[PDB]
Amino acid sequence: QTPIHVYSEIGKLKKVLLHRPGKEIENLMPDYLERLLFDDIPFLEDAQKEHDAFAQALRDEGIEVLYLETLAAESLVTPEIREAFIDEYLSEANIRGRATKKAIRELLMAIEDNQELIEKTMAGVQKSELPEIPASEKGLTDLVESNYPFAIDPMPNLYFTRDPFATIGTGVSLNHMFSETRNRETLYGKYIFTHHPIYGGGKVPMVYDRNETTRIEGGDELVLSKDVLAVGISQRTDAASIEKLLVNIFKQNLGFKKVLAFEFANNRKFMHLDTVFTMVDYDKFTIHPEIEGDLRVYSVTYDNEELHIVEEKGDLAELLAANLGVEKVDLIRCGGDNLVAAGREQWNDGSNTLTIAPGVVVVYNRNTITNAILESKGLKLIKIHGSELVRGRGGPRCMSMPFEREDI
Amino acid sequence: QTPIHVYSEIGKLKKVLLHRPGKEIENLMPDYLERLLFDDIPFLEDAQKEHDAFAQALRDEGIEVLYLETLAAESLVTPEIREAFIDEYLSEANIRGRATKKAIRELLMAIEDNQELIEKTMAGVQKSELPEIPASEKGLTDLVESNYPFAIDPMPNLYFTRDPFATIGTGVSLNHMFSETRNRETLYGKYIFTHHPIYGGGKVPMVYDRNETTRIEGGDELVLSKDVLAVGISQRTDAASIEKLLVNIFKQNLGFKKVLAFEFANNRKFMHLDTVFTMVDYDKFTIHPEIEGDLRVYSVTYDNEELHIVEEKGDLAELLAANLGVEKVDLIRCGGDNLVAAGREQWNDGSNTLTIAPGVVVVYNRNTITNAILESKGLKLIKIHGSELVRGRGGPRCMSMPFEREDI
Repeated sequence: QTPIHVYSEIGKLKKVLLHRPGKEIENLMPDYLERLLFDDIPFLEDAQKEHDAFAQALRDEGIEVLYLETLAAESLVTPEIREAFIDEYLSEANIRGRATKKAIRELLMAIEDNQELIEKTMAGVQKSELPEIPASEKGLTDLVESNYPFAIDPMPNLYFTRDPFATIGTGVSLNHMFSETRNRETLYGKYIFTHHPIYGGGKVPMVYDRNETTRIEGGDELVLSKDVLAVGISQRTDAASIEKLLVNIFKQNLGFKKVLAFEFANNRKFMHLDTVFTMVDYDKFTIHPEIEGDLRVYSVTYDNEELHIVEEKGDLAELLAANLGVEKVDLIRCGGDNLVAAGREQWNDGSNTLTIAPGVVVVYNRNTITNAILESKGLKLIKIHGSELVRGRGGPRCMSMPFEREDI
Repeated sequence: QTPIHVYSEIGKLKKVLLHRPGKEIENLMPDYLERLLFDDIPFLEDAQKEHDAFAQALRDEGIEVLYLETLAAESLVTPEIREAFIDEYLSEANIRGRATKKAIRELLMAIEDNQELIEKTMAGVQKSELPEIPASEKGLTDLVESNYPFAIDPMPNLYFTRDPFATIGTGVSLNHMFSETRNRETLYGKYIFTHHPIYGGGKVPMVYDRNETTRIEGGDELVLSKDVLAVGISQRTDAASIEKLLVNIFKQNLGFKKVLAFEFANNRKFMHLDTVFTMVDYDKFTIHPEIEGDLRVYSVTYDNEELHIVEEKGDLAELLAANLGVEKVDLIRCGGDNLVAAGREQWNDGSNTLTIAPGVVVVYNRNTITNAILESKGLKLIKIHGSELVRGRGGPRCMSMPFEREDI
């Protein structure tokens, strides 16, 4: 056995990693929304009830729900590792002024409970929380006073555990995010996969590093089968990251023979591959209709220790069927045939469906048309309320990171 | 003795005008959240449950709940008035192509139920809903094909019945909206106040008309008392419309002696007077903190049929107390002492509270700090769920238009 075991997107989910929204959602302000990747300001209490209901809906299906804050807290195994974490967090926090960085270090060092400490680093720090620094103690950047209310920004997207790191076979892809707001989130994965008693100490092989120059995000990484991976060349994932990931996979002999690289890097509208394409059964996929036209797929293999590329110019459904070993693949249209319904539901992550078993999917109640089509195809739905959670522009698959899945 | 009787913002509410969200909310698409006026795409079914719960919470307080779509349907008293409505709606619908205008006229003429017809005009028309026009029947704009999915754009702000027309005394201010697209919404008020058996036939005097040149919006119209009106000079209401309004009031002898004009036209952040200032009791007002500094108040009277303006340079609370005939006025700040909460709650319409009786207010459950301040001041709160409705960036006062309030 191994702590990580993910060889599909549809295998019966046994362990999943989530993040319960904390004060990072409360520290959202209207003027700073576009950058912190938020569409609206959620109501924390209702967002927490919705996220608890989602985690409970997973537990009701026999899934072990793991929390990012808990795993990160369990990684600060020594006072030295706890101090190393505080200092690494502060160096990446983009603090303006030496005296402000010093005051925050004192504040964090005073938090006795490890999970309480982790949660505070996730929430950020308001300037109002800090004592008044006397002029004599002030440095140059301390003297430049601004109306900006945060000393350390929150990381509100943390409840979207899909992107900072993705599980591949027995390994993890510790990602280098597009936005430097979201690349701060990869600090929790770093401490878990190096110092956690179960997930650290080299027990989990790394197929990507956060230190790496080129960008990659978990939403582009799809584990279709034990032999095939799907990865999108998008606005958030550089093509160079995909080759470095492939070379590392065949290096750590994970067992994946081929990689289907989905080129749509020119399509700014759709951030990740999973926002327009997910696997819901052995021979079924939810797809966004618009992406069919400007899509280029490549078969990337690692033979004679060198990488070989073949552009697959044929039909997508036929290509997926040949690669999965099934007779025919059904590409189910998000939002049906109606353009308006498709646009509306795509925006609400209608194509980003979490599959907890073959043909068993977790969906938002608001995606009525897509849900009705999935049901008509013989799929089983677990509908959840996501009115507050969808404000972060992500669905159930975005809010989750499988740690263990039954083999197919 | 008159169908409209509104001489305060706090008098016991007896009749209110609402609009239940319809298919206009379903006809929202991500790429055009710009050429319309929305922050997010709501889930219509949940939006409708939330509104119904809001309307029922009002009925439970002995308020008669009137609907815009019903009143507009009841105004199509003759086949001639029904046809005049269809043709006026089409002339303002900005239809691209003569043949498309003709096809939509046939479509609407086929809807036999008047409310079903009204609701369809509110929803707009998708191009997919229209039959294929043969090339021979097509004109030039018909031939220029675009990817744009609507033949007639929805009116998604219709559930915010506060702005297109405001009730003043026994009269109505049928407004001219700042944007010509939002101004399509004032067509329903026009048919109501001219042809409705109760509200038409000149039974409701007009203190403003939609065919007026300068712009004014309901959110900038406050009926403080039977003698005093508060009107805002904002980004949405031209100062010239206020003079036109005042002259029409004093002419139609509506009884209002003074108008307190609030200058903040330079403040680009706050759209109307009501988003930063509302009356919640005889001597209490909910206010946004930021607005006190850059605020200029003017006393506008019409003595000897010639407008007289006096700038009020004194304290706002003292000024409001002298004008209302109370000893002292309490200006309750939205979102309290914490900057983050104040920003968050102002955004969720925390300063714009519906008062259904003196000291009895209807609020969103999400505005925790404002609600706690109101409660601590001895006010009775009726809390509603507005997770879907607040996506339109408006609160309970924004979604309501009083038709009758008891005298103070």
